[PDB]
Amino acid sequence: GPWADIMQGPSESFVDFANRLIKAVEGSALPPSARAPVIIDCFRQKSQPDIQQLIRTAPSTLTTPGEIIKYVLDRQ
Repeated sequence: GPWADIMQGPSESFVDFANRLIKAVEGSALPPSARAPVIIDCFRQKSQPDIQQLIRTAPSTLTTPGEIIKYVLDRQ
């Protein structure tokens, strides 16, 4: 899938990567209920190492892409 190769550049902001990623997922053939967990997983696995390490500190109660986005942005 198109979204599957998207990775955050070492010079790219997290929110720019998130926006690209989400656009690719929304435009893909994934069914609607698969989008959010795919997005979350890509945030966790495909962001820059420092961001991956920040995301993994988030409480398990943060479950939506929007919650992770704000978690990351609010800590920059």
